[PDB]
Amino acid sequence: SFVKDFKPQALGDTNLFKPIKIGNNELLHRAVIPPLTRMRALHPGNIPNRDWAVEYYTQRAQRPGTMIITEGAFISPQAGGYDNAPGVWSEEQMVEWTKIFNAIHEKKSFVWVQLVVLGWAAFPDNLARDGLRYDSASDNVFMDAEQEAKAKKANNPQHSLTKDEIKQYIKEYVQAAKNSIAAGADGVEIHSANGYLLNQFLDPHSNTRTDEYGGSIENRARFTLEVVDALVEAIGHEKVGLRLSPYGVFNSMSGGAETGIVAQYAYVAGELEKRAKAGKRLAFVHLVEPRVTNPFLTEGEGEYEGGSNDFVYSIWKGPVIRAGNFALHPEVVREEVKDKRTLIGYGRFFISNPDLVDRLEKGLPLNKYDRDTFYQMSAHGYIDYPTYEEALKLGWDKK
Amino acid sequence: SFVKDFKPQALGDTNLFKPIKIGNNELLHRAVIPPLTRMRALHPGNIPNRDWAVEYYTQRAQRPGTMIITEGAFISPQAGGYDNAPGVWSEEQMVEWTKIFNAIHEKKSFVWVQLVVLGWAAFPDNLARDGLRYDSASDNVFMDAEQEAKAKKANNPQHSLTKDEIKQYIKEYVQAAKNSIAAGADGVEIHSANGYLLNQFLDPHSNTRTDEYGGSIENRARFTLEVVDALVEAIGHEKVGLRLSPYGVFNSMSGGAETGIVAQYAYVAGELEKRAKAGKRLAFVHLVEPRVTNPFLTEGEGEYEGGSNDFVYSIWKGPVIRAGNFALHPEVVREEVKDKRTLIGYGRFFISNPDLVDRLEKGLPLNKYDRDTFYQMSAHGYIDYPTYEEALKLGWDKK
Ligand SMILES: Cc1cc2nc3c(=O)[nH]c(=O)nc-3n(C[C@H](O)[C@H](O)[C@H](O)COP(=O)(O)O)c2cc1C
Ligand SMILES: Cc1cc2nc3c(=O)[nH]c(=O)nc-3n(C[C@H](O)[C@H](O)[C@H](O)COP(=O)(O)O)c2cc1C
Ligand SMILES: C=C(C)c1ccc(C)c(O)c1
Ligand SMILES: C=C(C)c1ccc(C)c(O)c1
Ligand SMILES: [Cl-]
Ligand SMILES: [Cl-]
Ligand SMILES: [Cl-]
Ligand SMILES: [Cl-]
Ligand SMILES: [Mg+2]
Ligand SMILES: [Mg+2]
Ligand SMILES: [Mg+2]
Ligand SMILES: [Mg+2]
Ligand SMILES: [Mg+2]
Ligand SMILES: [Mg+2]
Ligand code: NA
Ligand code: NA
Ligand code: NA
Ligand code: NA
Ligand code: NA
Ligand code: NA
Ligand code: NA
Ligand code: NA
Ligand code: NA
Ligand code: NA
Repeated sequence: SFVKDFKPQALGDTNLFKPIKIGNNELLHRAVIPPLTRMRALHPGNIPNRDWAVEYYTQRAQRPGTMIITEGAFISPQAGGYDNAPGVWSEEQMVEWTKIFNAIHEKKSFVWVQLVVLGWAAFPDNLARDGLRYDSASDNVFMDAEQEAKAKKANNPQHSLTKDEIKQYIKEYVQAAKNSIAAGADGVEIHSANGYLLNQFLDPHSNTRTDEYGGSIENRARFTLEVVDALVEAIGHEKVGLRLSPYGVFNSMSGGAETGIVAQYAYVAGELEKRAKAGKRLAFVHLVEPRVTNPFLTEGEGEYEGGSNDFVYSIWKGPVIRAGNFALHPEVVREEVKDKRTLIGYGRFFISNPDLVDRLEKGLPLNKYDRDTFYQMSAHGYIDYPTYEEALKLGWDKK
Repeated sequence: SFVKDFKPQALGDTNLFKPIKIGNNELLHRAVIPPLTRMRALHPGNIPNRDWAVEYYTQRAQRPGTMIITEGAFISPQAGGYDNAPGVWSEEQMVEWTKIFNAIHEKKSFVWVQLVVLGWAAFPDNLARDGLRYDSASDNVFMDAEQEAKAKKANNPQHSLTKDEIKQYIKEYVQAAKNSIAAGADGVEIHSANGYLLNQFLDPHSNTRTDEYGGSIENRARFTLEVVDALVEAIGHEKVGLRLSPYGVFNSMSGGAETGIVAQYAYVAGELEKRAKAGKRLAFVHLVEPRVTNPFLTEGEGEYEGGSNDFVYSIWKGPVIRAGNFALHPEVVREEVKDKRTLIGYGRFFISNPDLVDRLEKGLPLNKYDRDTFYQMSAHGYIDYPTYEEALKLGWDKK
């Protein structure tokens, strides 16, 4: 069915429908597919789904000139810990990714691989089964009691990374980025958001280190910036973006309760701008808005009203993608896209609307999403959401 | 004469005319007199002007419930270096300040002493004459070539403060604050803006130190925060405010060209909010806007459009005074005061309009200021600017 109480607005008369260049890619509109984990990859080997993933991405690439950021992809076995999320370290994985990228490109759209390291969000028992550590910034603060207990039960207590192990992750980011580009991707996004490993280093709650990787703003940002620099060197700044969620609380990050949080993220933005002014400007910065501090809460819940991401625009002067509860709020989008370097990521409603871009242009009703199939091993709730035309044929205008 | 091309707007229907409590003081409106050095103090001894200062402040206190921040006042001889700016270290000074404070209070208005240490902005030859150092954060970067040369010619080269000398300034801030309160002031403002000593520590251009007072965001903020903490302890948080100018370039500060500048100031704001949440909230934060990066340039010049002070509001949750080119822009004030904890400082047009508050309420023409008498040893351009009534009697409506 369509979302019942929603009053759509046509956004075709706004900058959402003006072309913009992101990295090497000439986008034809500014509605971006943010990274969306869907848990259809198959075990063993974290293989992108051989039956359905091509169709899923093909459907969502249908509007020419769309920027798609993939579901998060693990850079190595040690970076993972969810059996049904994909990786980008192995030949078999890349066989499937190549098909996905080719399909997106045949639709005249673009694809950026999000590179993920889970840290304390991983399942410690999966990691123990596979002979892998359970990693984070620190060893004395935990995501939650259940994770701590699971790690102990698995004889795999949370481990604070050594400098050597940080370097090994950096090597894996580099190789994952190379693999992604060689397989045909347009670029990569470094996931430094939503409470995963890099965010665990950024945040003073999760990072109690006293070496060069913690204990100050510069130190907490060090790992993120080393990854940025390593990827810029390996594949070029025009092929690299960075995702941040300053106000996020998902995965036990601090959000606005931490009075130093804006400074921490302002420092990162400033360091990116310094690199840009020195000739190496990242393709984009992607921000999760305080509109959505936890993306598993229904739209309108978990909204933080005590902060804005606007500060980033005073500092970073390149493209900015903003995501969080924008599908149901075209009136907010209309205002934000008056800024000529702002793009809008639409997550949950791109899950349910393969033709979302047309719907945004034309002010059409939106398909309701089914949260129960966000993570499910099924084509249902993955590739069977209808286009607007298909929904009319199903009678959804009368449901 | 009145400003010729100005189209006034009555602001009586805005929050500019709603009462607000700042520290211990119940303000009746939100038009603040920011600190304005006028150079009428007499030498020797940096004595507030015995003939005219009471009248100057009495005139500008005329609207009941006005918050006045004094001209900058030196905390000690070593903190000074301009012969005609006042101090707050000596009995003779305080005799004159007591008369000023009493006069302001008789008009049912309030007075906060701005506490100043000049650093590299001081005149090194005046300091040498008096047996005093020429101080800054560093010894290898200078305000400008003329200052560097004057210091060398005076056998008083710029000196990088020792930790002991920083502590001595802190002792002087404490005693100056005590003196101010004992003489009847309502509070003090710590000047950490406009390129004076504390700002010289905040800014990475002027602060090349490698000890605990430089080399990182936390370290550059250390001296400012030590002064805050010392004054809060001495006289109470309700009697202390802090002035900052994130985007200022006056006195050779970096402004927005420094990509880390927002982070530096976000850190300070965050540390103030942390103290507030722990029970010691400063009375206010006073910000100079990027509207005026140098207050000796005509309104509209030196405007930085690449940044906003709005970030501070995501971090610090108390009152905020904003200053910079607001008198000529009631349309901007009307928007900013929609925020219910925002006050507006009016500098140059309070020099020329003793009854500015009435003029703002009622949308009256403004007296043009005379920059040539901003710093002059004269009653002219100090105490002889007319009220609106007086200006009408002079025929200024027909000039
Ligand atoms: C099912 C689901 C999976 C997600 N997976 C990822 C991910 O792999 N990487 C990521 O950075 N964010 C991920 N997110 C967060 C989204 O990219 C997005 O920031 C969030 O859903 C807010 O946007 P929305 O309100 O448009 O959905 C996910 C969100 C959902 C609901
Ligand atoms: C003559 C003059 C003297 C000033 N003296 C001081 C001072 O003692 N302390 C201070 O913090 N700012 C001082 N300022 C800066 C003002 O407080 C204010 O921030 C600036 O003039 C911008 O506001 P305006 O456009 O309303 O004048 C001075 C400015 C002027 C023009
Ligand atoms: C890579 C995965 C599993 C993922 C899931 C959800 C979110 C919000 C995310 O950032 C990442
Ligand atoms: C204390 C003095 C001399 C002063 C003068 C001008 C400005 C802008 C300031 O901040 C301070
Ligand atoms: Cl619904
Ligand atoms: Cl799993
Ligand atoms: Cl004029
Ligand atoms: Cl002088
Ligand atoms: Mg251990
Ligand atoms: Mg906005
Ligand atoms: Mg169902
Ligand atoms: Mg020397
Ligand atoms: Mg504003
Ligand atoms: Mg003259
Ligand atoms: Na419409
Ligand atoms: Na099938
Ligand atoms: Na802005
Ligand atoms: Na789950
Ligand atoms: Na269905
Ligand atoms: Na009017
Ligand atoms: Na006289
Ligand atoms: Na705000
Ligand atoms: Na002068
Ligand atoms: Na005159």
